[PDB]
Amino acid sequence: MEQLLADYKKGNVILFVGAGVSMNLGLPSWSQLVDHIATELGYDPDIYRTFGSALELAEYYKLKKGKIGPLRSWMDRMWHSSDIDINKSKVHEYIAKANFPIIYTTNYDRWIETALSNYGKEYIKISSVSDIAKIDNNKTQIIKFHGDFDDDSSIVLDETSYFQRLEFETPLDIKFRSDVLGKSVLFIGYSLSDINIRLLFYKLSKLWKEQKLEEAQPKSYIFLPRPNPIQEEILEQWRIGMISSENDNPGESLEEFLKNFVLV
Amino acid sequence: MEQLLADYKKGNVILFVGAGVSMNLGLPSWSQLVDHIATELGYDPDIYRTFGSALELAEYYKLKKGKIGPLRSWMDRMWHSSDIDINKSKVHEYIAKANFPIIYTTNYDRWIETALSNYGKEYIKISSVSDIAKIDNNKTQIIKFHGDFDDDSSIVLDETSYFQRLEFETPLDIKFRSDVLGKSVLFIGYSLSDINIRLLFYKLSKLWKEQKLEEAQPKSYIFLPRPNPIQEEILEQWRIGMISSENDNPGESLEEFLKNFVLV
Amino acid sequence: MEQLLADYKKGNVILFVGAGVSMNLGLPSWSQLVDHIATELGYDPDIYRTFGSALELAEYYKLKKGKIGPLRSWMDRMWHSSDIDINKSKVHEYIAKANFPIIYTTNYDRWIETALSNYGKEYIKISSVSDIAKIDNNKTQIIKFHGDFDDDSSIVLDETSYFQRLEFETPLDIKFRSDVLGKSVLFIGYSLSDINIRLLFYKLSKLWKEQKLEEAQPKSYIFLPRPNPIQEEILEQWRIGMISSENDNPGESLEEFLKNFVLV
Amino acid sequence: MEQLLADYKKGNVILFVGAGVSMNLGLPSWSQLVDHIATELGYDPDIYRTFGSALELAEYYKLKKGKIGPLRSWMDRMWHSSDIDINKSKVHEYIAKANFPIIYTTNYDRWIETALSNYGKEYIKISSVSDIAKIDNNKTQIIKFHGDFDDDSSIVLDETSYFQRLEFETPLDIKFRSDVLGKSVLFIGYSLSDINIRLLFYKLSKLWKEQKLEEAQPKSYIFLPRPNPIQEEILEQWRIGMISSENDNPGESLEEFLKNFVLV
Amino acid sequence: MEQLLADYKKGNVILFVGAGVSMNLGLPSWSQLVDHIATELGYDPDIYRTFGSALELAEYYKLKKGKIGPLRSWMDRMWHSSDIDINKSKVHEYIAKANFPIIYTTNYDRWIETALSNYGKEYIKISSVSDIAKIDNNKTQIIKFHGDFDDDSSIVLDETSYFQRLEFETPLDIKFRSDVLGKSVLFIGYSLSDINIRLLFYKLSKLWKEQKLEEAQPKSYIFLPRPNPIQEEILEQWRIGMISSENDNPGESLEEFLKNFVLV
Amino acid sequence: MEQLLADYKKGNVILFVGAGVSMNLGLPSWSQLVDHIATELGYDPDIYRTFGSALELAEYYKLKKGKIGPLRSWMDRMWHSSDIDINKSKVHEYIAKANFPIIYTTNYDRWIETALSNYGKEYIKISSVSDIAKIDNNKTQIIKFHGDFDDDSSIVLDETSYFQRLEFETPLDIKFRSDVLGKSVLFIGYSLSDINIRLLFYKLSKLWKEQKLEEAQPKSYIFLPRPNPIQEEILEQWRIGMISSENDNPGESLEEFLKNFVLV
Amino acid sequence: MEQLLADYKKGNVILFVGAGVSMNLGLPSWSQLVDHIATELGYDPDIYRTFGSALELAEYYKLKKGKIGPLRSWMDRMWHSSDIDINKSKVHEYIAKANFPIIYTTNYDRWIETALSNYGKEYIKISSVSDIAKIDNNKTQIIKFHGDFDDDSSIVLDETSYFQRLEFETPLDIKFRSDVLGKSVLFIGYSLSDINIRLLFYKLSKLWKEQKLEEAQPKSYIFLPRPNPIQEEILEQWRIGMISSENDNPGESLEEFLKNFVLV
Repeated sequence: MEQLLADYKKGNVILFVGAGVSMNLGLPSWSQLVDHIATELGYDPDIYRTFGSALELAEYYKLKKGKIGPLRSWMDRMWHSSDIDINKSKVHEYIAKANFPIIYTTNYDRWIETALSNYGKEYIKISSVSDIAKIDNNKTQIIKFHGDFDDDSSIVLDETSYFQRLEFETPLDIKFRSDVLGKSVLFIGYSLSDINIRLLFYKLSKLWKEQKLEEAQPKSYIFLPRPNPIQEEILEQWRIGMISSENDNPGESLEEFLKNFVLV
Repeated sequence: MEQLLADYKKGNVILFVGAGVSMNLGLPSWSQLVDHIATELGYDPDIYRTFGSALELAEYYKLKKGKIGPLRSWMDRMWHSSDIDINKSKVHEYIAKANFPIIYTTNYDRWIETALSNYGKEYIKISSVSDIAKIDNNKTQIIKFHGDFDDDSSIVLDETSYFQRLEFETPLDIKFRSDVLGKSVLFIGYSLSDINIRLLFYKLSKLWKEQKLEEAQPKSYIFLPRPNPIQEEILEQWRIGMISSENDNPGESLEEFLKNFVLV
Repeated sequence: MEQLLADYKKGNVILFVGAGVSMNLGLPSWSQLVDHIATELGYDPDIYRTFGSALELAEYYKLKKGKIGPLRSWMDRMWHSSDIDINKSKVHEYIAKANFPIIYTTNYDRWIETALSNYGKEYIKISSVSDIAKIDNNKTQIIKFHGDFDDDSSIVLDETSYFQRLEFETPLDIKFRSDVLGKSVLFIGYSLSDINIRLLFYKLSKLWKEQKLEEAQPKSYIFLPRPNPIQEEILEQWRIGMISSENDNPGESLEEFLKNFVLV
Repeated sequence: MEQLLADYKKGNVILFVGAGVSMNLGLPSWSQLVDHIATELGYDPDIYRTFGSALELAEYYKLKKGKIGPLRSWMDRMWHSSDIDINKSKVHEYIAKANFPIIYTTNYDRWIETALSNYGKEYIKISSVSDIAKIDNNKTQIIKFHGDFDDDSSIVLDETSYFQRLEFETPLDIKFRSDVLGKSVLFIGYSLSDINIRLLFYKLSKLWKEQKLEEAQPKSYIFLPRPNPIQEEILEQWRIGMISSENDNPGESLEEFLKNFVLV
Repeated sequence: MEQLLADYKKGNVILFVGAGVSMNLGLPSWSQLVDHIATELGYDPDIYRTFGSALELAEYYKLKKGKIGPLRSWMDRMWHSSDIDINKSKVHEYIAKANFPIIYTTNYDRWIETALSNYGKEYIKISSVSDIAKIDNNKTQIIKFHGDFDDDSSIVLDETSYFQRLEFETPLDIKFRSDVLGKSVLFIGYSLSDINIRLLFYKLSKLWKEQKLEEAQPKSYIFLPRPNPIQEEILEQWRIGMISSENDNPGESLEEFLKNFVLV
Repeated sequence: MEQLLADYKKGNVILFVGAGVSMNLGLPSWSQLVDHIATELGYDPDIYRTFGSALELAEYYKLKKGKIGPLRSWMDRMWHSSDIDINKSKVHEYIAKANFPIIYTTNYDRWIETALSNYGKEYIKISSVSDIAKIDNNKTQIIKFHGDFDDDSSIVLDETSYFQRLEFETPLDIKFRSDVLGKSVLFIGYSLSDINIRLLFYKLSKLWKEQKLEEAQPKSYIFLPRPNPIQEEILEQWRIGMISSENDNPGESLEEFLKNFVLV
Repeated sequence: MEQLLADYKKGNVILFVGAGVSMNLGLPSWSQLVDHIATELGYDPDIYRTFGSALELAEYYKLKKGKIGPLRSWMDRMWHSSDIDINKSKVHEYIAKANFPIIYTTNYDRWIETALSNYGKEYIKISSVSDIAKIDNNKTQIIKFHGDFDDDSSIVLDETSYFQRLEFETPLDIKFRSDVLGKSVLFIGYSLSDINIRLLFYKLSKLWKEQKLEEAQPKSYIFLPRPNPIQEEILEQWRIGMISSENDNPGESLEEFLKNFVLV
């Protein structure tokens, strides 16, 4: 809690913005993408929910249509609607105004870069290998961990693609497990039912405990608004700080936790 | 479907028994164990059930009370009660009268071995490395994949060991990865919800792809009690046949599926 | 003799029930256990009754099989048979009826706690660190000094495990050498052919003559069925008194001693 | 932090007070004691101060006088003077109004017991082996860890006695090493320059590390007036918190820390 | 010359016949292979042998030709000449008359199978996936680890192919990694100046170390004709018992070492 | 050749300094180190040179003694003598005057760092995880890939350590595998008769081929003083250019190779 | 000045040189090590000095850095500078010209070994177990008690390493506890404001008391430059004779004290 801020004033905290920071903008949820896949595939909406998880239906779309392209066009049109204003959302305001050097994200949308444009910052938005060559150390790096809408070969929308990225062998993951060296990672917007966060924590835990790294490697931190007595212990097995808030609505909890970083 | 019988008549089929072959046996469910963990941990069992999935609750009954010892002693008493009759189960009788030379099982109990013992089939139980040296090619190998109650250092009964065994490098995993070579695996009793079965299929599909084995290794199979048009193509990506039936009763479908394997 | 009853009547005595108490139950002896280890290892039982003492064969089982567990399951199955009835053993009946604050046991089986629950008493049975946290001053404490079948990491059958227990630094012996302070401890069921009993007496005598506790620590006692002239003086050199009886049959001697210890 | 109050509701926290918890009472310090030994021994204070530390001068009272008894009577005379009022001190009131079942004290005084008896709580005083037979398990066990003013043989004043008590083999030290099992220990009134303090946390960490017991035994805590990142990261290797508030003056810092322990 | 014969009496020894086992037959060396490659490529052989190692020189003729084929045909013709007879080589006789159930080999020639055919034994030679399905239990399995002349794709002659086989993911590599479980490996015909017979040892060292196989899987052994204390002490860290002989000629040394195995 | 200087002008190249870059200084070779190990271990040098490869002997020194400590002290004292000066060597001058932003080295010396400090350039030495947190991106990151003389636990002198570092999982290897993304690697000072600088090439080629990335990541390069068509055509499969000049003496070829990188 | 000269002429005196004999050498003190740690850690040195004593502050730079390597590399370079001449140091000259058979030292520098080499004597310097086998009997043994700059694992700079060395169980302390039997140990260069010369004193005192040694093992002695009757009387309980001097300069007192020892 205090150690996260002590590493933050040294510039040693990597943000890992999830999908839970955009619950106040008004983006379409995952129950709408599956609805659109059901509508344009030929099925019925509420019949195409019992048939699998939230990502293997997108995998079925990718094998029956051959591409994520017509899906990516609809998600780019619907996520980046003109109705959404980012000047009203305090979470992206405090993300942009804070001094975060690297802002790794598993979002597909371009609202973090829009928030950083809206407040004067500059970015080197990374989504593949060729964006790592254009890097610079004067401005921020927002790294689309799960691919941007500027690709069909880099969007991790599938189950096959998800299980491929769970091995951490693609060049966007070697960059992560080398950027993690010597720095803490702050996670915001995950509900701890996301399996990739758990295997990421497990991989960082064996990286720390197999190479006999001491406290020169700071651990990492996570924020979830609901305090859980058992998840603090399970995450502390993986060297993960449990930071929570007593507010009932998660929105002001995330707003205040990011307000803690916004001072300079 | 017929290719499964063509491989089975040649003795080239590995069985992989899941948890769904003992639905009619009256075994205690996955919720009464959480109720017992809650009552032995100091929680009311209606809010301890909402703290996570069953693996990350039986992991909390490993962090404090640092053993799965009393948990094993309770599940060995409750899952092998005197009210369960294995002769009244048609599925275990149909498994016992078949000609599977190697049977894998994820279950911790011993009802498959009891079913073989009550029908004259002489077996060998394999649970660790030391039992592999006691192998014999004239007896059926019951390889307890996720451990059993004859140890507490090998039961996969927590999130940490489950995510460790997802990387197939333990000796039972290597034994499975070499038993799969040149043979097909029949999976019975499995659902599809974030379990290791999909990662197993994906690993075997990678072994098919990068080693360029065209038809030397036959396609392995799964059985589902209800048909799913999504999962048939989803698993056909991973070289998996999805055998289903027309009976709405899930209990009656499995015995009618094993009846084709009984007479050989 | 009368001083032991005087320390009893103020609740300042500790029971230390051992392996020599259950001779009337009909439990398997160690001669059957080494026969089972010989059968499961591949030797001949009569060539395995030699080759070492009674504990290093179970140590060799830990060496070859790699785990206590398969042996632990057999001892749990054979020791707790349905043929053994605790209602017919008068010694366990007299142990359960007589009040005792702490009932330290060397035994692995659960027949003492079964005897206490057969006669209405309640137990807060301790075999690890985490069971000390749930301790209660109104319930009888039966502390398994050598562990029970609810753990394979605490059962002492190895000679290495025995010689590690002989240093008295695991947290099941710090509790004992703090429970000794100010109280006497009564021993029933030992023949003084075990090293740990005499070294425990030597440790308590060192604690008495080294910290100059004088007569503030009560003299503690040990029961035997056959009186010995030499061992009384050797034990009195350790401030340890021997209580014996004139009955040649050990069962009637133990029954009469515990009948003296029941009263109300 | 929050885990300490989580362990409080289960009754798993042992208080361990020191000299710094009694600085607002106004008792004589060690400097006037050194002045007393300089006056009694025929020395002069400004040459007898420089000739060593505080405890070597009590060792040089037990040397060249025959007994620590006159120094104990001096301490009983004006270390328990009539000018000191308990009721005007807030920290002793918050200690006495708390729900601590076991309280350890290295002060040789009775003002903790005076505060407990003044506010209606019942206590038992432990200073040797003979007081452990009077527990009754209903009153707050005030355990004088470093002796008391009613026994000249069990007080810890010298350097020989202090260095002998660093091996943790006395009956009070064995009692502490058994009471720590499964329970957290809260340290108050310590300046973290005390050698016994840092060897005590090293002994508890050695007990935690050698026997491989997990978080079934919780983590101990210590309160400090001023924060220190060096000591926090050093004590984190011993699984110890650094619960502290800045709050300028140290007098109200202990009161503000103890304010969380009254209505619980 | 150890407990290797005790393991061999139970049938838990896997032979790993190398390239130095057949120096008495008179097979062509790698120098004449390099000379033939130089002659067919146009280079002067005295010039060409200094242009790299033998593995890179056999990576050429796969590069600049496109196929192993003509080189495989020349090696099959020259390695199996009529001037080579098994019946005058006692080492292959002792290999054929022993009771090794699995005989791994990195040779390409068929003189091991010819030796077993000349002395009555029957073999189920394995060189790919589809021969693993043909295993008939009570037959010796000569597993060609580095391919043979019955395959142009599965042969291991290159540098790229040899570095592919160092990552143990090919099906024969998994078959070895699962055959090694619970059994010992005896290596005959290596010189330790060649790689992969140290990478096997390191991989088995991590397999027994990380999975904590406390002699569940026994030690493996190697035979060398020239004793060396440095290699014995280094191989002890990989628990490899380096067996040596005092005989000057390696042929009679290996002959006597296998004569120790040919009994019964 | 031309594309190397095309990547150089954008600052997209990485130096990988070898051990053959410093043959003109006059440092002790491995012969003197092996003779010192033989002298310290009691053997003759000429019988110790024939006992194994040059790293197995240091592995034996570490095994027979307790540490690599005195060997590291002797190597620090002998390899950094006052006779060796940077200013009379032109290769280190051309390395210091060039514009390599990241310099990798497998040398244990500091003569690269002494050359960069002598010519007024500023550098940051990286040898573990804790030095990665001091980048500041305005300084030449000299990275000791094979440890340094400022460490006794990360210096790669063994064969166990060498074969462990060949699997590319330590944090320096992860840092290299992320630094290589989108950049070219120049290899100077390697003879291509060593194993690490073939397996690294195969790892980079596997990363290029498996992820199916185009020319966004450029090709790596290597300089040797003598040309080799065999090694050129083998390296071109790994997407590697071979730079060479005839130039007779190997000392001059490196000077006229790094002359092209000076004035940029 | 006492009978230790008669013990010396029989060769029964062991030297135990500390850090106090190098006051006139001009080596950097511990305070400069604190400023170096503060400079290389980021803190202001005047701020950093007040955050604890020197030992925990040297435990930092192992915590938060991972290794003692860079600290050892700085200390070796700064403690062995060319400005220090051992020929002009007279205390080291009288130590070198004396007849001490075994010389223990808690220093890290090699100046005693350089003093022996500059005056004809030969040292067999011991820092770990592997040097104890190197003892060639008729040579002076400079056993470095607190490690050397040769290795980083065994150097004692930490608080945790200091508390490990306080419990005398590492092999160098076993060698000291056997070397002191029947001989006297003469301490020079200590001040008793430090530790280890409390338990090094108490342990031999209680060894002499508890095993009833009377005149078999002689008294052991210590020199201080400042006389103190309190410390002499305290140490005489540990059977120690302090030799003091009336000279004002601390250097000349030790100089004449060893000038006493130079004769034969």
